[PDB]
Amino acid sequence: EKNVKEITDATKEPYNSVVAFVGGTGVVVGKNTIVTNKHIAKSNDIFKNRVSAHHSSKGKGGGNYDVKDIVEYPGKEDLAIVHVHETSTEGLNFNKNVSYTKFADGAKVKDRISVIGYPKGAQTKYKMFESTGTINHISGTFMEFDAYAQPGNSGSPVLNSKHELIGILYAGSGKSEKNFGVYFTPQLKEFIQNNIEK
Repeated sequence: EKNVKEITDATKEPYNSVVAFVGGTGVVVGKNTIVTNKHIAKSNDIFKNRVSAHHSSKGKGGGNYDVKDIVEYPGKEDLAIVHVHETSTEGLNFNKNVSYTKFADGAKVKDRISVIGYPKGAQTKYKMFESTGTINHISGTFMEFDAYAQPGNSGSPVLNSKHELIGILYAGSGKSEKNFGVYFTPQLKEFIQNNIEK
């Protein structure tokens, strides 16, 4: 499917749970806590760059926050928890500027979904886009779906028709409307929830 539209004002739910990292996307799931791919969290710990809360071309900025630490999922699944320092260098409070996305507790093949993130962010001044499609396959912690996705979408939340979080994108395929995600099973949900700051 190729139905991709810019979210010009991402201060509204659920767009204000989406965050931009230099080369990808993450989603806020609880107090000071973001989910994204492993390499996005990791390569960010080399330059120690900030994460921007819901950057969009027209929306009031949500702040740019420093990373406190990362917790990688132990398994091979491409999932990492990123904790941020609650107060930005500009005195903005992360929790006042984002929302926490709720879990879907799974999905089904043929479900209609949205992938929201920053495709080609370094070429667009980090415009947020939502891309719609359908879940084509679910197995274990793997899912495939056909929403158009590009470089910049790794870590993007995949949402259901009620704006709840099913998983996150981790990869495309070939030369992309056949894209792969981490599908959140109870085990991955429990991993995430156990690692939200109290």
